[PDB]
Amino acid sequence: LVHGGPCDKTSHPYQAALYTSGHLLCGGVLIHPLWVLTAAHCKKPNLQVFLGKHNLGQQESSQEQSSVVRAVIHPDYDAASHDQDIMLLRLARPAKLSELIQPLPLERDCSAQTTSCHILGWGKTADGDFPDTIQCAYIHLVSREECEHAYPGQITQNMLCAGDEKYGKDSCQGDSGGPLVCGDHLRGLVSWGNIPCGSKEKPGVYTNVCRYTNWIQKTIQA
Repeated sequence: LVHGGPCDKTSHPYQAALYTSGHLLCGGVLIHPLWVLTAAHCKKPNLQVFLGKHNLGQQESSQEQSSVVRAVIHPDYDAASHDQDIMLLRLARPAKLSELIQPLPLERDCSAQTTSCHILGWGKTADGDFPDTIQCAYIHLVSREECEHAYPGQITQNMLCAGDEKYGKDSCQGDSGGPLVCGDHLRGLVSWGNIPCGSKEKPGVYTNVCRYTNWIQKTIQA
């Protein structure tokens, strides 16, 4: 994510890192001890999940590594339009919760009143490089009409937009599937946005998590 800074060490216990072949691919959100939520476009064979991480290259006492044994892509995911960009990853074993590994509650109300939010991840920063330390930025939700105005014909009810008109704080490559946290609830997942990254003119686009409460619950309790 661009134009943010390193997160506080204790403030992101729900953040997951998704790796393949030993390297960061995407973010994700621990939403249940057995399940990480992420973007469908992050699906690859052999996904590995790291929980409790802050600095990627440090072996951290708080971290836990888990292979993904099942990846459940939303049945209505449309890769071409990015619509319904959501996926559930089942961990091989329940995560051992701690101060630094905790699930984040889902926002169930699509009409929720909190419009200022945090984004988090290890995606590309403003220097064009990938950070070792997880980054954070505060951004604000954009109305659907404003976002539709920015990406005509591309925004659906399954998408939420957010950005920062002052500095352009925005998610970027490698942040996909990570959290948009508003009012201490998971409101969105990083999905897509402008190229280059930066939200001064066009907002970032996030999967609208509130639309998926039923499907998430049904998948977890199957």
